[PDB]
Amino acid sequence: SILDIRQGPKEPFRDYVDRFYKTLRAEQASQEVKNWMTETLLVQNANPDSKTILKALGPGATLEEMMTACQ
Amino acid sequence: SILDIRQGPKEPFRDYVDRFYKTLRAEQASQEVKNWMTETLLVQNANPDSKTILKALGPGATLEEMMTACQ
Repeated sequence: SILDIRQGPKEPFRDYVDRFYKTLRAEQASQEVKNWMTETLLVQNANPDSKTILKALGPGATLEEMMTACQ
Repeated sequence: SILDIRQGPKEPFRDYVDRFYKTLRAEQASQEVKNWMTETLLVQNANPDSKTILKALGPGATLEEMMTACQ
């Protein structure tokens, strides 16, 4: 379900996120996965604007820096 | 290191894979991650030929079916 969770185009970054995790609460993902997923895919599965941005923000970003960056 | 592990273009699928995991042996990823990563990214981080194929093969694929498909 998650790899197919790719970011809707007129979608605020927040919502893309709110989906993303509610998804993962479906697949009972460990906290250990929940992090790993963040640093990797949440990025690649986003819309070219916010992906370029999140590529640049770099890994190591807390989710706040990530959302902050994507307003 | 891994999100940046994207599939070299004249690269046999096997090698893209051999990198992928040797990477992950770097970041000591749980077996739990090692799987999750497979179903998600190893796909998206591949070259349009083998990505189309792996998108179609579907999740649930054992790595053999995946390599098999990508010869």
